[PDB]
Amino acid sequence: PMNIFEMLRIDEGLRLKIYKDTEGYYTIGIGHLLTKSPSLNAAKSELDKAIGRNTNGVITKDEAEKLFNQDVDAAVHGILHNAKLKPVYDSLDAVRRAALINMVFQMGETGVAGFTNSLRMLQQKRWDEAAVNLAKSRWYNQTPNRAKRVITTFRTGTWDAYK
Amino acid sequence: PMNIFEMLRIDEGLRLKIYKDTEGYYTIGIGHLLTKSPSLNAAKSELDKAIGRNTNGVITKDEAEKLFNQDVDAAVHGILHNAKLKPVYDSLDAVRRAALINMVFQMGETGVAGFTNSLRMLQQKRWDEAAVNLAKSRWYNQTPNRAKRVITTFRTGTWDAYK
Amino acid sequence: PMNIFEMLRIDEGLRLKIYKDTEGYYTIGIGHLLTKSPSLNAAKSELDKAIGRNTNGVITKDEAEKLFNQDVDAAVHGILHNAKLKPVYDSLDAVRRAALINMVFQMGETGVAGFTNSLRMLQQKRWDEAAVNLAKSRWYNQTPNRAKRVITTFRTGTWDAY
Amino acid sequence: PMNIFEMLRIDEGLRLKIYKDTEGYYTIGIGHLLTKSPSLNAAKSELDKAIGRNTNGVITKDEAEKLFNQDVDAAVHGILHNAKLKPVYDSLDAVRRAALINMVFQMGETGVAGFTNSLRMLQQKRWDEAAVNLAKSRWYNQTPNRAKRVITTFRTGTWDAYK
Amino acid sequence: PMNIFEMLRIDEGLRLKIYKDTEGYYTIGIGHLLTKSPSLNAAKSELDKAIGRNTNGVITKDEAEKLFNQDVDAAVHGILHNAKLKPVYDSLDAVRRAALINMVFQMGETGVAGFTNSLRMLQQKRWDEAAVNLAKSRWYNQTPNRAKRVITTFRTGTWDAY
Amino acid sequence: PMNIFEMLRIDEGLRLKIYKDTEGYYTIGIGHLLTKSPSLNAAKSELDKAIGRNTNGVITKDEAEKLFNQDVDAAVHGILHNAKLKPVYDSLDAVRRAALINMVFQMGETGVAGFTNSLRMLQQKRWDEAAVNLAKSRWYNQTPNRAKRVITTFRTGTWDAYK
Ligand SMILES: [Cl-]
Ligand SMILES: [Zn+2]
Ligand SMILES: [Zn+2]
Ligand SMILES: [Zn+2]
Repeated sequence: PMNIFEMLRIDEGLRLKIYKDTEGYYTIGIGHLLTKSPSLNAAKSELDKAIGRNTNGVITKDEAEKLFNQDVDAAVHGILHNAKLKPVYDSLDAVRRAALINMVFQMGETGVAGFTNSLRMLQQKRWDEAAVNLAKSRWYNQTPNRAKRVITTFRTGTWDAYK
Repeated sequence: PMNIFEMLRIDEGLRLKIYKDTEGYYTIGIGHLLTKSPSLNAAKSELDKAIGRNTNGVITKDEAEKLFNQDVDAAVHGILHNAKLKPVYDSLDAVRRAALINMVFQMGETGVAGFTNSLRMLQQKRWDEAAVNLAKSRWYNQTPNRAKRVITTFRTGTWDAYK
Repeated sequence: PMNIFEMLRIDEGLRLKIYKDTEGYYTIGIGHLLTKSPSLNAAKSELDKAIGRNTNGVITKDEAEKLFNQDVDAAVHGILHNAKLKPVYDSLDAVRRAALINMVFQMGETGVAGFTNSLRMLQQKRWDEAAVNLAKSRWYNQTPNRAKRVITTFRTGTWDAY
Repeated sequence: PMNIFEMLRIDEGLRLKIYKDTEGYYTIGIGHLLTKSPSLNAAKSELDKAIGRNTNGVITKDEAEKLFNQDVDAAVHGILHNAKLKPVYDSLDAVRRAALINMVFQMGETGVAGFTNSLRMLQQKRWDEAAVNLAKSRWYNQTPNRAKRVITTFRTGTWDAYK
Repeated sequence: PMNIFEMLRIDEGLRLKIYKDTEGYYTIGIGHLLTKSPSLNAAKSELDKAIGRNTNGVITKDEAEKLFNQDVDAAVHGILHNAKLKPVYDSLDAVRRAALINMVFQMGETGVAGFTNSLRMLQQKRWDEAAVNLAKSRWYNQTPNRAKRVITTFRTGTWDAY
Repeated sequence: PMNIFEMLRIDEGLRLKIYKDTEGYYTIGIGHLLTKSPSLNAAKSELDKAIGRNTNGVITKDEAEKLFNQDVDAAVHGILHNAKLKPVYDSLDAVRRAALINMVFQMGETGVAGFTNSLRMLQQKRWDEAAVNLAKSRWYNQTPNRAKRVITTFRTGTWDAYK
């Protein structure tokens, strides 16, 4: 069973207690940034707001999935209302469409929409060129392994980089 | 490999040329309505518009999927901007969120929002109850089998009713 | 005095207490759906929310018109933001415009927008053709008597059918 | 046959060729303001833009009704997206809801939304006090005759001031 | 230090307690109309709602700026979602953009968009003709002094009038 | 004469011909990103589309300003339609509000909404604390000099950092 949840869960990891991410930012669940501010207290304050209860830095399985969903919806929404993204998104198959959401989920709609070239190659279904072009990005550099898997997906149209 | 496409492919079928649906309405692709008007001519016009070329009632696989993606985006956009529907949707797991999308794709966001008790039940994770409450709708009557599979999906949160 | 209220009042009926509609769905006022769920308790819940008091399934005249207005506003709003509908709507006379609102009130914007052909005929003012075309739909089948009247209004642009 | 059209037609009048209104502003059809600028050539430019053809300052009946409708839609749109107006609008009867529209048609949503007290009284069906309170506005002063009729409509709930 | 606040502060004045404006309308802060209704009690209502506390018709500086900012946001939003205005607004320099905002803050987006010619002349940077043309309006007539300064901002592109 | 324009012009620079920005991304005007794609041809493509003419990688003063205006409006739009940001934005004075827009123009609304603590401190007018707090972010790190001036503005409520 593979989807955007199972995909991202292993790209962003799933944690049930507040942790500092690659950039020391307070995070929880599946790559959910709580706050940029270096205050554990502010993180719990934000998390309490997000979950709607006194969590004291610890949430449940179902709660992190709920947070993940809110994030994903924001990403899908980002795609559906960016004129550079939607048309590309609409031309992809289910499996590849998830690799686009994964990108947007990671770096925001504006970030992903900047890949002017890769985006056209993808729309024209020229995967191999799209793979090497994306491999030439700051994205690929700051997070090589994840980018590999996403790019592999784009190139194969299968879940092989995750199975 | 399961997802909303493979799911809806077997609930709406996949057709490469215009046919009349269960209600004599000109359709193509994956349950894509072209027009309520009883004129094969107006249907090709709509289809010509949608695909962006002279199709003469015949389309390709990619074109059908592209058309499907546009319909799904409309269904997800229906769920996200529906106060009644988003909270429920966000509380569901991957597989079970597919079931909800399926329901909207079939009957529109308003229709689905109409299931007051069933929605709350799902949001509280009382699957069994939701199943029996959903099996009591005009929806279940008019399309018993489809609802069975979708309800089986809500109840087990798995792709069993399709795989 | 004829208008969309009096028009829809007699196409959808006006009932001061909850009732199961043509499809076993709990309803009140002027064809106002409360809930698809088979539980009169849920119906009274939604109704309490909407009306803003403890109704126990019974509302007043004014309360039903308030519930009617909210529904209509949603039909008009659905037309005014439907790229296919608004141009047609804007090309109709006061009376015939209501007949369009009527249809949307009955099946929604995406429903009415489906009648591609008839729509263009109406905006072109070829009434009689629009009549026969609409008379060939699942809409005309499921609810013959009403469609007849609505279509009649499109054809004559008057309140004769009512 | 009475409605918002026939009502505004006799308060705003119906003209087939550009005319200066009460304030020396270029107008046409049913109170359709074309421009504030004192340029007949500027007026004819907007009209050519609005009608979609070379009108040379002259339109048809249907072209004025189409223009009228778009102005009505703008007013109804104004009401339904005004937190202060929609709840009062929803509380009126078909006939009185027309009166409200007439006001918004004449002075916009912000103008009408200003009559704080008269609006409450209307939402509380205290018609006769709303009449006197509206009879005390700059609106009633600048345009006495029209206000009377509209205010009469608000007070009786009938088309008497126009029948 | 010049900007839209310092500008509008001196065109609409800043008051910390309800006052009747030029047309006898209850107002506060920076030209913030409270109610057209002739009731001091109705105005204290709106204000209390606007600020979120029992003000009894008296607010603070910060409460008048907060109320000013929301007024300015509504103006900028009106401009950014009006097809006639945004292209003109996006063609102006920082200073001349304040002047447009001002106008919309005073008379709303509809009123400002009614200046067909003066709007095109602005987009075309033909300032002087925009000046003489805006001076012929009811706007200028009803509020001469404020109009002078604003138009002057359109003609020089500097804060000289302020 | 100071304002968001004169402020951002000296932070983002003003160039009339496409250049690679700090990260090797094709840019023009005032920090306007054309494309993440490593293609000068792609950059000229986007540029042609935005400006709407045959630019060959060169624009006028006015075209830059127009471009800048659009970017600023997007940033302000972002703030205004963000529940975390608008209420803080509405609490600031004209001078400090420009600093917020500056941050949003640089890193987008989401990134700026991330500073949970700093934001609230600005809403409570504890400028000095917001200053130190903000100087502890990745933002201050990657772009020290710019952050200095923007944070100075937040602290003094004056244009001193730019005069
Ligand atoms: Cl079935
Ligand atoms: Zn949306
Ligand atoms: Zn709307
Ligand atoms: Zn907006």
